[PDB]
Amino acid sequence: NLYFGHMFFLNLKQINDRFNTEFITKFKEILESGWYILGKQCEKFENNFAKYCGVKHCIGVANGLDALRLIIKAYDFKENDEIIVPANTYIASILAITDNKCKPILIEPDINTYNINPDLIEEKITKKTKAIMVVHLYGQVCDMEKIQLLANKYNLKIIEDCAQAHGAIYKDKRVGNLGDAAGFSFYPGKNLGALGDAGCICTNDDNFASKIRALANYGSHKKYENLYTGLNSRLDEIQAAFLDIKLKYLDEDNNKRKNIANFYLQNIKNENIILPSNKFDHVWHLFVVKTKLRDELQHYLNNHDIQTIIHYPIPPHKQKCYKDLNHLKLPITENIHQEVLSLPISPTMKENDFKKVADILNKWKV
Amino acid sequence: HMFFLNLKQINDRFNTEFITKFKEILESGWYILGKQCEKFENNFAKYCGVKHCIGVANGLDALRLIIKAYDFKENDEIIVPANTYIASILAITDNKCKPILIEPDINTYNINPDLIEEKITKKTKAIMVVHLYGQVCDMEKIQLLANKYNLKIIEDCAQAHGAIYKDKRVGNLGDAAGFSFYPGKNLGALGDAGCICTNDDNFASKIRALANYGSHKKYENLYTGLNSRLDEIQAAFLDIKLKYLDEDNNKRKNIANFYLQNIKNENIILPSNKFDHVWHLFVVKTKLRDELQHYLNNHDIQTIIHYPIPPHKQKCYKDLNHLKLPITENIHQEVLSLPISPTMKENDFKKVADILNKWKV
Ligand SMILES: Cc1ncc(COP(=O)(O)O)c(/C=N/[C@@H]2[C@@H](O)[C@@H](OP(=O)(O)OP(=O)(O)OC[C@H]3O[C@@H](n4cc(C)c(=O)[nH]c4=O)C[C@@H]3O)O[C@H](C)[C@H]2O)c1O
Ligand SMILES: Cc1ncc(COP(=O)(O)O)c(/C=N/[C@@H]2[C@@H](O)[C@@H](OP(=O)(O)OP(=O)(O)OC[C@H]3O[C@@H](n4cc(C)c(=O)[nH]c4=O)C[C@@H]3O)O[C@H](C)[C@H]2O)c1O
Ligand SMILES: [Cl-]
Ligand code: NA
Repeated sequence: NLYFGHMFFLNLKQINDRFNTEFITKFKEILESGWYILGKQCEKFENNFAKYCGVKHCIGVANGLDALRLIIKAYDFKENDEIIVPANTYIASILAITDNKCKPILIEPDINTYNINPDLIEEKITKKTKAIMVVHLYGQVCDMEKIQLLANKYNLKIIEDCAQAHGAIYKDKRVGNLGDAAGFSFYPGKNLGALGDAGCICTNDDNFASKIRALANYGSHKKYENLYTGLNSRLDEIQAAFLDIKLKYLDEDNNKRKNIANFYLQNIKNENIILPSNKFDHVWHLFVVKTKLRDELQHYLNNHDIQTIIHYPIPPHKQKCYKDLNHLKLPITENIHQEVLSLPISPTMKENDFKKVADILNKWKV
Repeated sequence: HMFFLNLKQINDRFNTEFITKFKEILESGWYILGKQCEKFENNFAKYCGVKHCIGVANGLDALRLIIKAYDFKENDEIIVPANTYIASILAITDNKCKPILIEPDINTYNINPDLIEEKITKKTKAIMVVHLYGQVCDMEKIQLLANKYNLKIIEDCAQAHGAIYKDKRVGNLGDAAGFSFYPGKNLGALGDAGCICTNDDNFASKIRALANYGSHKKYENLYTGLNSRLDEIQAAFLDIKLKYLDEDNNKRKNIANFYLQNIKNENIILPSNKFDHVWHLFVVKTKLRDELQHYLNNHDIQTIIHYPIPPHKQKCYKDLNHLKLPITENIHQEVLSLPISPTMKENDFKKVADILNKWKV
């Protein structure tokens, strides 16, 4: 104990320490190969992640923002084409739209799911709408049925932002296989997290998959040639290998998260706290509580040596980078942003720690 | 087979240190924007003689972010060499700027500075200089024009790590500079990697934000940015290798000298080094280029072309395909690169020179 009592929001050392021997073995394998980019590890991980999601194709890319940006670029929509998207998602969802010179059309979530309210989408469809981007926020899959029907009615693409929901299931399909194309983040904090920036795109469409590979490789499908004006967005061999190791435990890990979320849901009882009771399958990337006393709560937990993070306190429309959206009246989204706080959760989290989080919350008088 | 660029041989020198640092990073529990990135950035900045180094995700991203940060208007013009790698041009068009393509000097393979001014217009906002194949571009006139015309100078340093011009390094010859650390570059990562260098405090801070979703501070986005970061692991691997970069570049100098002193074949035009050349690519030029590549291949010598189709002739740039750039076009029809690397063995480079001398067409 001679190397150098605070409960960290997400202890990645502890999550990853289980795999250190394997990571090192695979690193040395890569060194032996002399190949660090677009190699056998990327191919292997792609194949395995496609199988996991139930899709035909997976393309490793540099991060989850790029994965969304690439999808939208591949569709080659006109300037100011409209993409419907939840108002309360992480900003990178919206950045991917505006970077492609599309107009985001911000929809309120359901207060009881934190995910886009499907019943509010149709009224905002216009002749410029080209896609709906669903986000499975915090880990909970969106109620996809009406959204799929609407996409079909209006000949819209469905783009899934799966950054927070790796392996969740709606009816008979995995997230990643509920629309036309899907972006994932494997940022280290995610349920399946790399040791660096990393992402993917999933799809069943052969042409789309091919076009994405070229677009993510300078626009080059063949050495020396550039069919498209592309970008550089690749998944390193090293990261692909690390992800493949962890992917073998991802269902087991997510079910362990479910066990801890269900402990919180059943054991936390405080009139000042609204618990995130799930309406659909939830893999609990984030365990988000809601209170009118949010900053007080975070200070209270900190005083009791529990670290928390807010996801999120400023919604995209109120950010300085989007002053042209600051006017929008989105009171549900705004309320959420004032009131949410995330509690520590992870698949390797200690019983004494989750028991403390619950007990400390129960004791909170505000 | 003799490989064009044997990266296993180059990187095997550092395996024990790479493994140590990887394990240190595991011990840290921090993989993004941590101590390794800071350390490498600080050392690379010192290496280039600049105030600020921002690790980013790759070379293309480096150039894209520099241009994004300047907030140019759609169709603003950026003067750039026509014969550079296509990613220099992709950075420009990604920002909805217009690449104004200038012929190189056949004696440097770099932008001909005497051909820049005639192409400057009210829309010109920048010159992108590229230090192609390892050789620094002649900046004197470029600096004068930038001053006269209120242009930014952006350096694409992806092929010329460490090259020197007068009292300065590439990276410190303009307003801001992009670097690739793709594994094949003179300083190569074990993955995709890049940086931006600059002396301007405000610009540097803006670039940091822009490469981090546009966020300077947790929770807040000042700008509509990208996610373009240099991983801790890659920063570590680069910082190990950086200590040997000048030495590695001198090793390439030695091989290039051997080629220059020993290849004697009337069918082959050899490269010169008017200004400092770190010899990322050793580029020969012949009317029988495909023939030569095939011949070398029959002799178990792998080569690559840099490059056979110029940016303006690419299908992605249809609207440029009509542009008449005969110097650039002729170069693309005639160049081939010979194997060169800091670790390349004597017997291997002697064979390349000998087989080239035997090419009797
Ligand atoms: C819906 C949606 N769409 C697109 C995206 C874009 O994907 P991306 O481009 O891959 O980021 C996201 C990203 N989403 C996340 C976003 O939710 C937010 O996550 P966060 O929990 O606030 O992030 P964090 O604080 O950096 O890390 C969480 C915890 O993990 C610990 N940690 C972290 C790191 C990096 C480490 O090395 N060591 C650690 O111990 C520290 C913290 O306790 O910001 C991230 C940078 C984004 O990737 C998204 O949610
Ligand atoms: C002027 C300028 N500006 C911007 C850029 C953009 O930088 P980037 O976004 O960081 O790529 C470049 C990149 N420029 C290079 C470009 O010159 C070209 O380089 P190349 O020599 O044709 O590339 P390569 O064939 O992939 O590798 C060279 C040799 O190295 C071996 N190798 C390679 C890898 C990756 C490996 O893992 N193991 C190996 O053994 C195989 C080959 O024999 O293509 C690259 C993808 C670009 O990064 C440029 O030159
Ligand atoms: Cl022969
Ligand atoms: Na990367």
